[PDB]
Amino acid sequence: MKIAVAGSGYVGLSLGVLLSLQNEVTIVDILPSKVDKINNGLSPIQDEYIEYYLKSKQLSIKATLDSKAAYKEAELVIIATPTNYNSRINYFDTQHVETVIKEVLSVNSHATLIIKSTIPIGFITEMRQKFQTDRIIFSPEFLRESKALYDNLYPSRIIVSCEENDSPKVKADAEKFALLLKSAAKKNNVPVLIMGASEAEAVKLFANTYLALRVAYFNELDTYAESRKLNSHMIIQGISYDDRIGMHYNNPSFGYGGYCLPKDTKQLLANYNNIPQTLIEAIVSSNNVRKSYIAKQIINVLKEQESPVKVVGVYRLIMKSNSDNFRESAIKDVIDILKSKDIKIIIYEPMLNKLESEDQSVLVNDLENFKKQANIIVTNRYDNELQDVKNKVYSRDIFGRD
Amino acid sequence: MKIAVAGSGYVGLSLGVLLSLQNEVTIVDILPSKVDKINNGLSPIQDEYIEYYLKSKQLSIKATLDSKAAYKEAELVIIATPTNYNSRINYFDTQHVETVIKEVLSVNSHATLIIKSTIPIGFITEMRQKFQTDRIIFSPEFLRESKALYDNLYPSRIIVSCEENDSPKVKADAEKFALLLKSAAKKNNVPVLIMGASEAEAVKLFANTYLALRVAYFNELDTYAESRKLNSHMIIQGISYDDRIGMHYNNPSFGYGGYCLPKDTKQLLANYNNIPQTLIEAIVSSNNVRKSYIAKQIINVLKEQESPVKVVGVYRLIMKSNSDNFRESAIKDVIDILKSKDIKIIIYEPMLNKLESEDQSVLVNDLENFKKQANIIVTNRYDNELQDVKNKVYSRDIFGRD
Ligand SMILES: NC(=O)c1ccc[n+]([C@@H]2O[C@H](COP(=O)([O-])OP(=O)(O)OC[C@H]3O[C@@H](n4cnc5c(N)ncnc54)[C@H](O)[C@@H]3O)[C@@H](O)[C@H]2O)c1
Ligand SMILES: NC(=O)c1ccc[n+]([C@@H]2O[C@H](COP(=O)([O-])OP(=O)(O)OC[C@H]3O[C@@H](n4cnc5c(N)ncnc54)[C@H](O)[C@@H]3O)[C@@H](O)[C@H]2O)c1
Ligand SMILES: O=c1ccn([C@@H]2O[C@H](COP(=O)(O)OP(=O)(O)O[C@H]3OC[C@@H](O)[C@H](O)[C@H]3O)[C@@H](O)[C@H]2O)c(=O)[nH]1
Ligand SMILES: O=c1ccn([C@@H]2O[C@H](COP(=O)(O)OP(=O)(O)O[C@H]3OC[C@@H](O)[C@H](O)[C@H]3O)[C@@H](O)[C@H]2O)c(=O)[nH]1
Repeated sequence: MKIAVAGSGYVGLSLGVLLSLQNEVTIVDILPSKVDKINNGLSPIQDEYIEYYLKSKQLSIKATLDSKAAYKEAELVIIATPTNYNSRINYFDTQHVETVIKEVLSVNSHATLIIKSTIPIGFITEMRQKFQTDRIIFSPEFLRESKALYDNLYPSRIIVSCEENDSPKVKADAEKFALLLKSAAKKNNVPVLIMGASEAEAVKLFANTYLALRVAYFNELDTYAESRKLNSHMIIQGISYDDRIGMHYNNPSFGYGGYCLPKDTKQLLANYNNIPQTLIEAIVSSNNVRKSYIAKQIINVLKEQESPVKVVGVYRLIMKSNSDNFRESAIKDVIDILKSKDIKIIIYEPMLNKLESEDQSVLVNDLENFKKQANIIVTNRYDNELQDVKNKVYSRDIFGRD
Repeated sequence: MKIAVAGSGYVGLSLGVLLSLQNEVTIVDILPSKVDKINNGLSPIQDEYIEYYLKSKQLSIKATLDSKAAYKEAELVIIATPTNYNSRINYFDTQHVETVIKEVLSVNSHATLIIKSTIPIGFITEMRQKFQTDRIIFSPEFLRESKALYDNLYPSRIIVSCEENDSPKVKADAEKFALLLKSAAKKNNVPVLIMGASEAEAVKLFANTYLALRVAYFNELDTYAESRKLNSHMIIQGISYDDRIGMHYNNPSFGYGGYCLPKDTKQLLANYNNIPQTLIEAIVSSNNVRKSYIAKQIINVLKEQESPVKVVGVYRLIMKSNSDNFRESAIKDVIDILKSKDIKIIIYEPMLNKLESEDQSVLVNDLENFKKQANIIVTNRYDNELQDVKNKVYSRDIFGRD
């Protein structure tokens, strides 16, 4: 089968590689660097499995910037373009998904379009009315960055939407896509669910919102533990032995970050409009409150120091353990608040070459100097190469992961 | 060992039975009915395992109302009296725990006192200053009603507190109590944690608050599903296949009820005073909001009916599946709101003999008549004996449990 994938990020790339083993895949992007990298066997993102597959597997995969040439030839088109949350409109800016749908629909009259990009609840229905077709369905993605292909090889579950009154081709394609994902998985018993679009859209948003809920809770517990001078590890460990709570995804941080959790929680809150609820909105504010609290604790550790200048050394900007980006990294909001004061900020981030031209922070990638200059070292996740300056490191990290 | 247990409820009784297998237990209560029942081998509460143990196990257990005679002779005293949340003071009314501590301390100068009752964070420390002793420790209870002894035979974990500067007798007794609970368990690898009192107090409150959090979330998801006319089962099932969320404890209801979740969430919120947070308070308001929403949906189903009188038949008042009490039962708050209108309320509750003398609801325990008179049947958990009036039954129950 010839499949076109719109988007070369974590989602677009892992799906494209995943499906190129027994399908004829063409990935499309609007960045030449990414196309050239793919066509040469290189991943434009750090991913152990994607990297290994591009290099050692036999894949029928090619990249291009010629959208139309790719979409016209396709039997299925998977859209995995960006869907950022836009603060002005109070909603996801869906222009990058809409733009591809229009393009695909203008040069392809048979292909079903499968959206992998996280969208608002009610977007498929809305796109079907706007474009007057039923050839658009949603199949939520549950992958974690740094485990993008891994999570498609060993997925928790597979969900593809289609409506009761959809055409036989679209019902068949929805089923077919679901089974292409199932048979491509190396895991054996992957549950497959076919449900209505809005239901599938909701699943994605509610799943990520629950994960955000979890981090926020353990972060408010941690806020409480630090304020009452209690042993946070002892408390989290004690509540987590209840198998209904679990010992996973429960490591305190400066807040939930990354590309998805931040925006999806906001989207779900907007999709609620005026439906009754208090938790959904609290899940979003909790993150802000946790960030402010962290900044303030840092401010107090600082002022209690006798030094002509107060320097805060920020160790890493990565959004989670092992990450390769800083999207919505919680330490960035903390940094911002700190800047609202008179604190010199130095940042040690190997993965970064230069800070924005106007950034007041100073990038110091010589680790030795970094430690030398920092009065206090602030980091979201602790690292062993900080043992020699251990007593001036502030972090809420307990378990060394996530 | 001679152990005295203050309190004959779910907690006091299951611990007392649990420990009477190899210890000389004496349970104390201020209700003759409960003492007479225990001394004759009967459980004053529905509990399969407690019932079976009283009747078929060899137990060294006796009950009494003579507190002093029991506390003076004891080597350890376990306090499991009530700790209700008091709306006026905005806090747990700890008078029933305090009263036993004082009693025990006045006739016993060697016994360590172990509190199993859920208490405020900082209560042990507070009780130690008030009574000028260190002979008071906390060991949180994690049992579920209807599985009270079961949960002590197969506990998720065991936690007993003691402080670094406690006397050797109290450190030894804390350890000893922990091991009495471990060896009494039929489960093999039960994790044991010894931590500071405040840490242990927090574990209990944070654990129950998380469970309340979970129910509230799935209830707000359900509120959203009913309002947007979506398949709630399809959505919950889709998010629950993520092993990090899980397929457990996720069944929609009219709200979280029972004796513990309602009061513990309020207690934790009070223990936060002004420490920063938004989730903790939202977890409590969410329940109220969910209740109001449910009542309103019922009100709309009602008004859309042509009948001179509008009768709402409430099927059961039990607080959860298989429960034998109605403590903080969510359907009761729903009933209240309904009464705020002009709706005749009839209630079918076999376990109930008479409603309060002033209750405007009418108790109809003939199930046939109940169905005959009810315009709509409202129930927290559906039951098969309602199939013949299925189309007039309103419930958000999906999985038939919890
Ligand atoms: N990243 C995750 O962890 C994750 C997981 C599940 C779902 N999702 C969702 O999938 C979507 C994409 O996320 P991502 O992390 O892969 O993003 P990404 O930023 O890594 O990739 C987006 C890519 O789309 C390309 N692009 C933008 N417009 C295009 C267009 N009009 N035509 C073709 N290519 C275009 C960009 O060049 C970029 O390479 C988002 O909705 C995200 O919420 C993300
Ligand atoms: N019920 C649960 O699911 C559960 C689980 C874990 C912890 N807890 C906590 O344990 C405590 C007790 O809960 P419960 O459900 O067993 O309550 P319960 O109401 O079933 O039992 C309380 C008993 O204490 C007796 N009593 C009151 N004052 C007394 C006194 N001064 N001296 C002796 N006896 C007295 C009452 O007669 C009653 O029989 C509460 O703090 C509760 O929050 C309850
Ligand atoms: O215990 C934890 C877990 C997570 N977090 C934070 O929460 C944020 C998200 O962490 P995740 O590991 O979920 O990382 P990702 O954002 O890559 O994945 C997430 O979004 C995409 C979804 O498809 C994934 O299912 C979801 O896990 C990170 O900033 C992480 O540091 C904590 O602070 N503590
Ligand atoms: O999925 C669920 C689970 C629970 N609930 C509700 O939440 C309330 C609590 O349910 P539980 O099964 O936890 O019952 P219990 O109150 O007996 O146990 C709870 O309190 C005492 C603690 O020690 C236990 O660990 C805790 O589970 C009930 O009203 C129940 O109906 C739901 O509505 N949906």
